Amino acid sequence: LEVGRNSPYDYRIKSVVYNPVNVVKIDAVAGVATHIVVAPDETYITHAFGDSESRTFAHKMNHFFVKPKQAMSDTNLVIVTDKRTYNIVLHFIGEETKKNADGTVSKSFIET
Amino acid sequence: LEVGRNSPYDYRIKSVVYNPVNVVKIDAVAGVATHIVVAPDETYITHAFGDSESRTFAHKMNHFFVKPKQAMSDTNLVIVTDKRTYNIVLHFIGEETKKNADGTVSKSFIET
Amino acid sequence: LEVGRNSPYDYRIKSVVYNPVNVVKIDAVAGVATHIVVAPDETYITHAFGDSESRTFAHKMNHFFVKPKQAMSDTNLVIVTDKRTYNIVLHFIGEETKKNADGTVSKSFIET
Amino acid sequence: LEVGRNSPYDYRIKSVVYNPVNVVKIDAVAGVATHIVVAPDETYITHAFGDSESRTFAHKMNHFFVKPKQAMSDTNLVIVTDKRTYNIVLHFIGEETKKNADGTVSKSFIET
Amino acid sequence: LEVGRNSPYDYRIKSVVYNPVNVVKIDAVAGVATHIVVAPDETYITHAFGDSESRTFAHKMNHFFVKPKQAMSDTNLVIVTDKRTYNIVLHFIGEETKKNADGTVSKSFIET
Amino acid sequence: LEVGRNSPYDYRIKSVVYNPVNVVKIDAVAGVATHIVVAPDETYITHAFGDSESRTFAHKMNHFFVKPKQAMSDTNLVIVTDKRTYNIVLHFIGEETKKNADGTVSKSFIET
Amino acid sequence: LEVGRNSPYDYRIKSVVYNPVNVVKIDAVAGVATHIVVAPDETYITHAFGDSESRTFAHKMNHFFVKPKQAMSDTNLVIVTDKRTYNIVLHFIGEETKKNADGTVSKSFIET
Amino acid sequence: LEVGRNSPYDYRIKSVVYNPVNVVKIDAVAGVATHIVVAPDETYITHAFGDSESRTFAHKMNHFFVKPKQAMSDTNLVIVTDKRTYNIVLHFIGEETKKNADGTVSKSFIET
Amino acid sequence: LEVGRNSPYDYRIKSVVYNPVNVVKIDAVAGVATHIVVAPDETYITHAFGDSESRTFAHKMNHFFVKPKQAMSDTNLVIVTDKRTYNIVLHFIGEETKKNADGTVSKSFIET
Amino acid sequence: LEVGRNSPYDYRIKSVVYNPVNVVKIDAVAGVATHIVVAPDETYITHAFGDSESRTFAHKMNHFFVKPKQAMSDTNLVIVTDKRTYNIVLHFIGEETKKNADGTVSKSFIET
Amino acid sequence: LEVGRNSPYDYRIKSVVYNPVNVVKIDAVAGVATHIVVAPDETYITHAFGDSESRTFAHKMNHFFVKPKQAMSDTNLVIVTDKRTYNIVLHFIGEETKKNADGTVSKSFIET
Amino acid sequence: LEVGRNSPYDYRIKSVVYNPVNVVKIDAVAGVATHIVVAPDETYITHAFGDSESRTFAHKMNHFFVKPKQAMSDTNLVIVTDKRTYNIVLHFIGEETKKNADGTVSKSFIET
Amino acid sequence: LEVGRNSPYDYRIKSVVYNPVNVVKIDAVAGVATHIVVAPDETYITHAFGDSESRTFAHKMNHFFVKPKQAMSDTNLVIVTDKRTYNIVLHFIGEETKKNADGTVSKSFIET
Amino acid sequence: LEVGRNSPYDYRIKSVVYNPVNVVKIDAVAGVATHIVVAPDETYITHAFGDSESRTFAHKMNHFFVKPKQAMSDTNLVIVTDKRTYNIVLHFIGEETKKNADGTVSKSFIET
Repeated sequence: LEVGRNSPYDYRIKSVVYNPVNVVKIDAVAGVATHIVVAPDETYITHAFGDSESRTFAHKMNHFFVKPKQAMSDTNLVIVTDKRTYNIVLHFIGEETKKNADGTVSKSFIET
Repeated sequence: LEVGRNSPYDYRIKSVVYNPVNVVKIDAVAGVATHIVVAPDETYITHAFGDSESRTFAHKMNHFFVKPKQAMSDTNLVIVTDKRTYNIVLHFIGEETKKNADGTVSKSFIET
Repeated sequence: LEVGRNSPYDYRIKSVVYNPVNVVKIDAVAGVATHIVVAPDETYITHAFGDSESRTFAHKMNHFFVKPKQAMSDTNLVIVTDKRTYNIVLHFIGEETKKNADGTVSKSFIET
Repeated sequence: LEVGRNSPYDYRIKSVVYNPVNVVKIDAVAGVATHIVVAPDETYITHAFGDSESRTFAHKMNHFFVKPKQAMSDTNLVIVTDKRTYNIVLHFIGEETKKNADGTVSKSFIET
Repeated sequence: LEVGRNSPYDYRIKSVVYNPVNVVKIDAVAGVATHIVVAPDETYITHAFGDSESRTFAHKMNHFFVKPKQAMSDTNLVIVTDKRTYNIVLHFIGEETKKNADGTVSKSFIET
Repeated sequence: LEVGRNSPYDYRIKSVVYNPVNVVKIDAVAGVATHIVVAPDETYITHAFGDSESRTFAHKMNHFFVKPKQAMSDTNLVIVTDKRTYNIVLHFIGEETKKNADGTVSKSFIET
Repeated sequence: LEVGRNSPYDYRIKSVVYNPVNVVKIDAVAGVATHIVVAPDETYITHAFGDSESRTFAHKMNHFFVKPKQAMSDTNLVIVTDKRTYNIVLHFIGEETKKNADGTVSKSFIET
Repeated sequence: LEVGRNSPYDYRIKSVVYNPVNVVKIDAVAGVATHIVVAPDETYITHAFGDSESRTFAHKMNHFFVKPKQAMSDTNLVIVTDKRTYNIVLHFIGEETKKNADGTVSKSFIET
Repeated sequence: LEVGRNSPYDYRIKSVVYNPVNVVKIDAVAGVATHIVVAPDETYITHAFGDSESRTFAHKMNHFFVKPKQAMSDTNLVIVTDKRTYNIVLHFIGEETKKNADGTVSKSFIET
Repeated sequence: LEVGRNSPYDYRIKSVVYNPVNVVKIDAVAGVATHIVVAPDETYITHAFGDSESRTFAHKMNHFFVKPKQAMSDTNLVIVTDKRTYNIVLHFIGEETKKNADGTVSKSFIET
Repeated sequence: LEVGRNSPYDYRIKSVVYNPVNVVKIDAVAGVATHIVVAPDETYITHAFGDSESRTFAHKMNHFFVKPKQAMSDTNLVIVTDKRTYNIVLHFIGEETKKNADGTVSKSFIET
Repeated sequence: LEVGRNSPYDYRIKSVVYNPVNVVKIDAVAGVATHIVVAPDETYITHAFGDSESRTFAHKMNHFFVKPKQAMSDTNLVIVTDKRTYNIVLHFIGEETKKNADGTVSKSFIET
Repeated sequence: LEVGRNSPYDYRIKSVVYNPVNVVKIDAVAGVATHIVVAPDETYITHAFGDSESRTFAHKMNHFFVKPKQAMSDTNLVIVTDKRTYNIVLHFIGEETKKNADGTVSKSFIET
Repeated sequence: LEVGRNSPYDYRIKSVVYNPVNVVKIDAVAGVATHIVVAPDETYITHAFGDSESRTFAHKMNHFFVKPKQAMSDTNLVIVTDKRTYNIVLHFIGEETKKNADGTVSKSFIET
């Protein structure tokens, strides 16, 4: 939506539709105060993800993973957010009867 | 009715009758704060559907599905709302003794 | 009575007697905020019928049915209200000991 | 009494005695807010009868019946009130120990 | 007493003694708001009798009966009050131990 | 005493002694608001007697009886009060142990 | 004492001693509001006697008895008070242990 | 003491000693509001004696007895008080253990 | 002490010592409001003695005894107080364990 | 101490030491409001002794004993206080465990 | 300490050290309001000792003993305080576990 | 982040990304009021670590270890913070289901 | 510390270190309001010791012991405080687990 | 830190690092209001140590030990604080699971 999403959505909206640049599909298991993830390069300001406070640590490339695992369920929360370029593919299917996490996303993210 | 329906109906009204352009038949299992769906191209503003927060994700065409499934019942909530052109056919028959969902709709939707 | 009946009757009155044009016999199982049905062509404003929120959906002719079924009983609530011309024949006999629904009506309705 | 009786009697009074024109014998099982029945031709304003809200529906002649049946008892509540001319014959004998309904009336009614 | 007796007596008084014209012997089982019966020809105003609200209905002559029967007991409440001339003979003997109804009356009544 | 005795005595007094004209011996079983009986010819105002509201009804002569019977006991309450001349003889002996009713009276009464 | 004794004594006093004229010996069973008996000829005002409201009724002479009997005991309460001349002899001996009634009196009484 | 003793003593005092004229020995069983007995000839004012309200009644001489008997005990309460001359001899011995009544008196009493 | 002792002592004091004239030894069983006994000749004012209200009655001489006996015990309370001259000898020994009454007195008493 | 000791000591003090004249040894069982005993010749003012109100009565000499006996114990309370000269010897030994009464005194006492 | 010690110590202090004149060793079982003992010759003011109110009585010499015995224990409380010269030797050993009374004193005491 | 981090993070943020100089990875089991560790050379101000108050004590080099061990679990909390140069490698894996401590850090730290 | 220590320490302090003159080691079992012991020669003001109020009594030399024994334990509380010169050696070891009394002191004390 | 540490730390801080002069390592089992130990030479002001109030007493050298033993555990609390020079070596290992006392210190301390 805006630069910094800064939003609990509350849930999905009038996603300001775009070309894939500014807006990214931040969604996947989320909630844990993520203003926006991706953009801007200025302070989102920052997010926790996975409704946890774990996140991956090794560096993939320049841009490099993070991956809170939420529950025991499949919780491949990635946010390769370095602030270089940026590729991540989320999916989600936890407690099968959930608040539909099923659909999965991918994020592109140029800052440039 | 108006541009943005913006309404809980409360229930069906003096649907401002038309040619099929502006007003669409948004109805089907609904409730989950859908102002209007379809029109306008300006902010409806947006809807949840299916009284859920699931919705389809793949892209059909340009205009492309979304489909919250409400209950376990037959809940083919489609809103192919892209904002290109637009075709969707809803029907509804859940808990057979319901608040008559039986009758089913179709939506046309040119923005043009 | 008036243009828009706009009334819970409360019950039948000094029905402003007429030729069959303006006033129609709206009666049959009713209650669910029907201001007036039929006339005017301007906003009645609108009615629910059948003390439900079901109503028929196919289009008969131009003017075309609607038919909330109230209970399980015989509840042929028709209001073919299109706003073309208009023919409907109601009858009523539900829970035999009711608040006499027995007598049945017919509605004419020219707007012209 | 007056033009529009407009009265719960409370019960029978100094019935303004007449020739049978203006005043009619409205009595029989009554109560259900009947101002006056018969006269005037202007708004009585209107009555329910039979302490019910049933009334006959077919048209006898121009002037034509109405007949709420009160209880299961003999309740031939007629009010052939069209506002043409007007003939009706009431009688009453319900729960034999009642508030004497026994005596029965007849109504004439010219408006002319 | 006065023109319109207009009185619950409270009970018998200084009955303004007369020739039988104005004052009549209204007494017999009474109570049910009878102002005066008989005279005047102007509004008594009116009476119920018999402590009931029954009264006879056929027309005897011009002046013609009315006869609430009070209880099951002998309750020949007559008031032939037409406002022509006027003859009635009351008697009373109900629950033998009563508030002495035993003595019985007769009413004359010229208005002329 | 006075013209109209108008008194509950309270009980017997300084009966203004007389010749038998004005004052009469009203006494016998009494109480039931008898102002005075007999005199004056103007409004006593009136009495009930016998502590009842029965009284005799036939006409003896011009002046003519009345006779409330109080209890079952010997209760020959007479008041032949017409307002012609006037003769009555009371006696009293009810519940033998009473408030001495034993002594009995006679009333003369000229108005003239 | 005074003209009208007018007194509950309270009990016997400084009986204003006399010749037997004015003051009389009113005493005997008394109490029942006797102001004075005997004198004056003007309003005592009056007495009940015998603590009852019985009193003798026949006429002895001009001056003539009265005799409330108080209890069952010997209660020869006489007051021959006519207001002519006057002779009476009281005595008293009731419930033998009483408030000494034993002593008995006689009354003279000239008014002259 | 004074003219009218007028006193409950409270009990015996500084009896104003005398020659036997004015002051008399009133004592004996007393209490029942005796101001003074004997003197003066003017209003004592009066006494009851014997703590009763009995007193003797026959006339002895001019001056003549009175004799309330108090209890069952020896209670020769005399007060021959006429207001002529005057002789009485009291004694007292009731409930032997009493408030010493034993000592007995005599009264002289000239008024002269 | 003073003329009229007028005192409850409270108990024995600085008895104003004397020659035996004014002050006397009043003591012996006492208490019952004796101001002073003996002197003065003016009002002591007076005493009861013996804590009773008995006292002797015969006359001894001019001056003459009085003798309340207090209890059953030896209670020779004498006060020969006439107001002539005066001789009395008290002693006391009642309930042997008492408030020492043992010691006994004698009273002289000239007024002269 | 002072002239009139006038003191509850409270207990023994700075007895103003002397020659044996003014101050005397009043002590022995005491308490019962003895201001001072002995001196002065003016009002001590007076004492009770022995915590009693007994005291000796015979006269020894001019100056002469008094002797309240306190308890049953040895209680030779003497105070030969006449106000002549004066000799007394007290001792004390009552309830052997007492508030030491053991020590005994003697009193001299010239007033002169 | 001061002239009159006048003190509950509270307990031993900065005893103003001396030559043995002014200050004396008052101590031994004490407490019972002893201001100072010994000095001054002016009012200490006075002491009780021994926490009692016994004290010796015979006269030793001019200066002469006093000796309250406190308890049953060894309680040779001497204070030979005459106010001549003065010798006394106290010791103390009562309830062996006491508030150390063990140490014993001697008092000198010149006033001179 | 800032010079002195001075922060409870609250948890990881928009870590002001850097070259490894200023910001260090302070993280590992922490909480116990660590403002910042490492930088600045000015007052962080200081930290506790390990959520304890233990820390290593020997000196490694100039810059030299500290190592609170938190729980029993693997708690190699090092902070070689001397303020020379600085090398430390943390890791963490305590209660395996923890608040992910798993990922481990390393700190560089030039002050220069 | 100061001249007069005047202190509950509260416990040992910055003992103003000295040569052994002014400050002395007062310590040993203490508490019982000892301002200072030893110095000054002016009012300490004074001490109790031993948390008792016993103290030795004989005189050693000029300067001479005092020795409250506190408990049953070894409680050689000496304070040879005369105010001449002064030697005392305390030690302490009472209830072996105490508030360490173990260490023992010695006091020097010149006033000079 | 400062001259007088004067601090409960609260716990270890930004120990103002030094050469070993001013700041000393006061630590070891402590708590018992130690402002600073060692420096300054001016009033720390003073400390208790060992969370006790024991401390060593003999003099080692000029500068000389003190050693509260805290618990039963190894509690070699030394503070050789004389204020000469100064050497002490603390260690600590009490209740093995403690608030890490394990690490041990040494103190240097020149005042010079």
